[PDB]
Amino acid sequence: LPDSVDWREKGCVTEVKYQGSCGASWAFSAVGALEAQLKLKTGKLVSLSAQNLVDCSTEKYGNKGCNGGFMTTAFQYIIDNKGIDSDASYPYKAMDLKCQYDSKYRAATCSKYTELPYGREDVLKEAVANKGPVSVGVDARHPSFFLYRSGVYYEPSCTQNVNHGVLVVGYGDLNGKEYWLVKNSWGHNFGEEGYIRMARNKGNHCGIASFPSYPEI
Repeated sequence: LPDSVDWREKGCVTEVKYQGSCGASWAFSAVGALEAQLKLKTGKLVSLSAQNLVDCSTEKYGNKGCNGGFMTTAFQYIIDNKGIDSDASYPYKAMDLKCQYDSKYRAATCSKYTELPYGREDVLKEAVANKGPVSVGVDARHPSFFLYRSGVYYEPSCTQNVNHGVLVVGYGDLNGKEYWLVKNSWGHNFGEEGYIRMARNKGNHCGIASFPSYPEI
């Protein structure tokens, strides 16, 4: 509906996190989505525990901690577990730890998650506008990605084999170039203060709408 959305303008996006050498982007992506939803429901913006998912959403959800995982099953874990701690209560260590969940510090819950149709950029656009930030994967395995500083990112060698979880917090257009506003988990010195604008409506560029999902409370 709207031509541009930026969920940061609604106070629904916490600060950019730094995953370090641990391959937990799936966890950062999951919590980012849930953070927006928690804001929408309580009015509170609070960073959720990515480590909680790293240590606790393991084998049963096909997730392998610092060796990767799934935002959808991360959500299921939250549902099954009936909660997730705040990042403050269960801090990010960038490494596998025994599950240390503790209900005393639960900061959010999830009732259901919803996955969008493969490659459908119009459907993702609608979800982003109407539901909130959406968890997606991208193919980030190109020097071009690590090195992005500014502008609308387009990589000719990008494929639809996603390998990095990120968070679509909006969309818009930069002088005729439609993009998806992506929150990364590579710290504030990546791209535009930790964000990247990736080509939108360019044939599911880097698999951005290949595997999208968002939770609900």
